[PDB]
Amino acid sequence: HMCDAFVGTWKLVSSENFDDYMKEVGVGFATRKVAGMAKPNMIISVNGDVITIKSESTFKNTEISFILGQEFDEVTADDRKVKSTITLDGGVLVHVQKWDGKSTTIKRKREDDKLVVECVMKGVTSTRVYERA
Ligand SMILES: O=C1c2ccc(O)cc2O[C@@H]1C1CCCCC1
Repeated sequence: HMCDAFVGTWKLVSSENFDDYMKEVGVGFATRKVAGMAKPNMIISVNGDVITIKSESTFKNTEISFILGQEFDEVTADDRKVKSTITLDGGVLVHVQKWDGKSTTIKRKREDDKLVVECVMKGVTSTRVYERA
């Protein structure tokens, strides 16, 4: 019953500061514009110890599967090749991505009926709110 409150299908309903977050990450202009326009659905499932997170939008469809605490290699939607580790910290899913001596963290947390995503790169934070589909 690891991650029960995260499991399901979630749809983006608001975003703040995402363009600036993507700039900080190094995403180029055209990708920022199309990715920032996206209205992704986040689909989270669990089977045993394996968690799967799918993101589907008109921009890109991606899928990761992982075990908490166990690093994996990821190609991100913006085509970075990163080494990722996802853990549960005090009920928050914490996703750290490392590449080229850089690091960014994506936190997913349940707050009321929402799933709130906080993306942090250095001093720039973007907050994205998802609701159940
Ligand atoms: O993994 C990510 C993620 C997941 C959910 C969300 O709402 C925002 C997110 O931003 C990142 C990256 C997406 C693709 C573009 C670069 C940033």
